[PDB]
Amino acid sequence: SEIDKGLAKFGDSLINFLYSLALTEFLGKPTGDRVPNASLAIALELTGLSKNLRRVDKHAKGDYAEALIAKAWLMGLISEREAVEIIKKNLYPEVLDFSKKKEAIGRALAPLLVIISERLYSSQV
Amino acid sequence: SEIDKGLAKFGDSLINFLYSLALTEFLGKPTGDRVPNASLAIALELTGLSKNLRRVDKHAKGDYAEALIAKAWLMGLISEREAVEIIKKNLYPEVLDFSKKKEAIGRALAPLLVIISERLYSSQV
Repeated sequence: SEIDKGLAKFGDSLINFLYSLALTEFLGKPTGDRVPNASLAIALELTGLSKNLRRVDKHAKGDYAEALIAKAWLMGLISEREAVEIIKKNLYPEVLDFSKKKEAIGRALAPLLVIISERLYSSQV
Repeated sequence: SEIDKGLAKFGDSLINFLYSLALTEFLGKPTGDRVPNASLAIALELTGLSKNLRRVDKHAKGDYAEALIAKAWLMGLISEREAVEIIKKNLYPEVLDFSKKKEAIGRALAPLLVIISERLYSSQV
């Protein structure tokens, strides 16, 4: 596996905070909503990043995305405010729709993963 | 003393992030966890703040504690850094034990609730 369990756990707490802060500003009122695992997987596949995953990790696409986010943040490659703005600019009214929330959140996270993956690669000397 | 669920949900995301940052430094490696509702309720009663609400508002003790943290952070009464330090100073290994984590996490958050509560009164009154 290429997934560090610790990184994924840290990433889970981080992305939920970032998403809830983006949702709070988007709606103009304090709120929160747990990021579904399926939304993270949907984002990883939309960006094409899931094509680099080994078989052993195919059922853990969400954990992979979480660890990616955690790694970028711990290295100082992306700030809280910048992540929030990226998410917010892609949020839609479907965010308040249980029937379409999984897809909607995944769509809003896809651009964040692209930016994060690009910065990690560009950090290498 | 009001218990707005929206504010509680935001607080849940915020406290999970702050707690995961503290746990990460306490363990010396990237990790995370989610604060159980029961731990927040225990913290509230340990501080004795659970005296404010009613006997019927007992099922909302955890949510009330969360909402308080969110209110303080949103108002700018406490920073991420300071909240993380308060938590870490009160973390113990029992936090890693699944059979004792419930009470252990409540013990670590009690001091934070005390400070926040004092700042919410010493300012907003």
